[PDB]
Amino acid sequence: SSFKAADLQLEMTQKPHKKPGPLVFGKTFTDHMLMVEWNDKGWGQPRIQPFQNLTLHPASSSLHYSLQLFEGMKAFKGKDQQVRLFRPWLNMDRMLRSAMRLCLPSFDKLELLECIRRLIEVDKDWVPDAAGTSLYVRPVLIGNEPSLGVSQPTRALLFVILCPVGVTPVSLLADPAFIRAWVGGVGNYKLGGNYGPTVLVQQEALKRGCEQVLWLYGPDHQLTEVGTMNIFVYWTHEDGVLELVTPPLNGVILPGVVRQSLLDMAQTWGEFRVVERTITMKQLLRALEEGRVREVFGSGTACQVCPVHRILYKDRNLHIPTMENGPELILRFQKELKEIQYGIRAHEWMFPV
Amino acid sequence: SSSFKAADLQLEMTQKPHKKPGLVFGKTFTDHMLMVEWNDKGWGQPRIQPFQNLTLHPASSSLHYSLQLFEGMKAFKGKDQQVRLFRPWLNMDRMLRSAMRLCLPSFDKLELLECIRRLIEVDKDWVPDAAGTSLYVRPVLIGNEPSLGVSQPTRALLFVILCPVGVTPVSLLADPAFIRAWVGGVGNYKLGGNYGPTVLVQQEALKRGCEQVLWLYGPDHQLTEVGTMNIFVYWTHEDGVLELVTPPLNGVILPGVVRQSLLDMAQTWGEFRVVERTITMKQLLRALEEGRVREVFGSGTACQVCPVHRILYKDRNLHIPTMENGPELILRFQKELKEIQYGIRAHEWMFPV
Ligand SMILES: CCCc1cc(=O)n2nc(CC(=O)N3CCCC3)c(C#N)c2[nH]1
Ligand SMILES: CCCc1cc(=O)n2nc(CC(=O)N3CCCC3)c(C#N)c2[nH]1
Ligand SMILES: *Cc1c(COP(=O)(O)O)cnc(C)c1O
Ligand SMILES: *Cc1c(COP(=O)(O)O)cnc(C)c1O
Ligand SMILES: [Cl-]
Ligand SMILES: [Cl-]
Repeated sequence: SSFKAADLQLEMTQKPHKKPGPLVFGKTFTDHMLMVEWNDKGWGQPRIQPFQNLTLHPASSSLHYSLQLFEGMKAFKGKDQQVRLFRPWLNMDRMLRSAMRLCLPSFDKLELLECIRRLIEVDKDWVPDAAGTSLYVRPVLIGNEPSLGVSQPTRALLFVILCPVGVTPVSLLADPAFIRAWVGGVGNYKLGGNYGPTVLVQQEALKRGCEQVLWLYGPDHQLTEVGTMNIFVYWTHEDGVLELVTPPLNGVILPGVVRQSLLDMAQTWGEFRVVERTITMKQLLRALEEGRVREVFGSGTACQVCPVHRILYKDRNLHIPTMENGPELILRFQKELKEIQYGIRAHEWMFPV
Repeated sequence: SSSFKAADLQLEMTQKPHKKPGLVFGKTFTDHMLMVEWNDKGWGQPRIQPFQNLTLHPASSSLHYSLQLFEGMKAFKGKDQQVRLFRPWLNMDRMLRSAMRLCLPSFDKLELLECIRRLIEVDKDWVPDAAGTSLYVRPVLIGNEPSLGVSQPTRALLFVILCPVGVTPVSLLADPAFIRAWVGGVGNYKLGGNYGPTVLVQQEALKRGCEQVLWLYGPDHQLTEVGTMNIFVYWTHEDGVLELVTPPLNGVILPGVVRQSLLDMAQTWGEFRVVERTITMKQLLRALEEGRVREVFGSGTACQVCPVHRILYKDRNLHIPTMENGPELILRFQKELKEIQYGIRAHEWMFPV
């Protein structure tokens, strides 16, 4: 059925690495990792063990047929020195959905969260407490069948590694030639296979003077995501109503935890209309011409909320007036999230470690 | 950047040769493997070494962001005990295109072929010679950056493993809800990410009483591929002309080596029209009602040519009269391929080891 946190085997490191004294995202790892193997017998006992290489059979289905998925969440240390995870239950939910989509074994969501709690507790001294710092948690589940048949694996590995990590607007390339995901595809799951093919496109954005990719979809050039983040637009819509809009969860949008949190927050304030609806380049162009756009930004765990100041759409260089509008909404979201995350105000959304 | 060279080959023979079999596809492996490492210093020296595990950093981009691609080709041992590869240059061409698509390092196609030649030569005794047997050759290129940033890797591994391997018609489920690939995507490259998402779809086909998936595309329900195989239809077309048709390479089709060979053979014969044209379910239904369909089949390395006798579409079973028609074209294809592959007829398609 599932591994249990009660059965956790703890193996402390004998070679602790020197902590940092900048923090480049996703390149510095803590002393320990979580590791749980699965096979015909079911799940093994979970272990917190020293950070170490994986040993994999050359035919492992994780490396041939991309039987792999991952999560990303953050732990924050408040002034009171208490470390708390941001809405981890949602990541656990999402990870399990990913596993079912790739025919990888299910596990108990609260059991994995506790194992992750235990892991972070072990490496708690790696959690930085400087302003705007955090610990990035990366769970991974891979198939590990030593067979070249494309099939449901009979073996799997679940592991978790940790990274300590340390508002500048960005430019985006919007070219309809590039496609991240399609309806009937798997772009709405956090699977490794969705990321590899984007590397070349990101290089092309850099080649054309932009920092990231604005992923367009469909004949009407829907704005779906920005880089690895969900996209939000704050504008006065064609009906004259002030609203926050983000694309709906219709197959091509990854259901971000930050995304859902911004919707929940804005919805709760009740000061302007908050909707999930498709957004087209055509609508954006008109809105920019009519001075109705206030702010455009991306949302996601690693970078949180990221303002957009420019979109290159074919040869048209479009100025996005996010920064000339405060950015009032971005700043308000960042302020409220910081209060919740760093335990300034106690909250339902934080899970203490 | 410059390639590894077959001249620089380091050989390390095994100490404990494993027992040969007296075979389920892709489960049994040979004694050696090829391994080449790439980094900021370029390609290292290729080496044939004993079959062994891969040791990878747990942040390896091969496991998080699917920086992985593979190839598949067969070696055949004729009665003269001579071993030959089938059109290996085409696999090398396709591997380099896949590599470029994932921003993985370029290499010299002739140099890699020579390394694989040397590898099979070292393991020549694993190549079985019984009727309908072959050695499956699985090259793989993976990213190996120990970083959670989605980026072009600065490290990579190319390895090759070998497997000895050993007309029954199949039924297909044709459900448009499942989409294998999209125009503008990566369905036309042999990347791991294209295969994982199909596992569940195949389970659903089995649940609905079908053996494999017929992958449909577009609002007009184009037949693109069958399972992991290209699709062919032999019929009298709407203009009353007998033809063999397969979908064109428009982006959603993997350019199969077997596919191209069947086109080449049928063109060489000059007995009927050979065309690359899209094929819709609407055309198939009409042709089936008018009795114009002779044979429907898949092509691919592992299974060669596979007849189809039934398709489940919109909850109704369509009988496909392939076996009723001989299947003459399928049998002729299989015989000519066999004669070429096992050396009965000399042919420039075969590459001696
Ligand atoms: C996939 C989850 C981890 C992760 C990897 C990675 O490379 N990035 N890169 C970004 C930045 C991004 O997508 N941007 C910056 C400006 C707008 C788009 C993020 C995030 N967040 C991220 N996450
Ligand atoms: C990915 C290349 C290796 C490979 C793996 C695998 O699982 N299969 N399965 C098939 C059979 C298939 O796709 N069928 C059988 C009936 C019609 C479709 C093949 C092949 N060829 C293959 N290859
Ligand atoms: C991870 C991710 C997001 C944002 O997800 P969060 O759960 O908010 O971090 C958005 N789009 C893509 C493609 C992603 O991989
Ligand atoms: C491997 C493959 C084929 C067939 O390719 P061959 O080179 O003929 O073996 C067809 N379709 C898909 C999706 C494949 O992966
Ligand atoms: Cl929550
Ligand atoms: Cl050839």
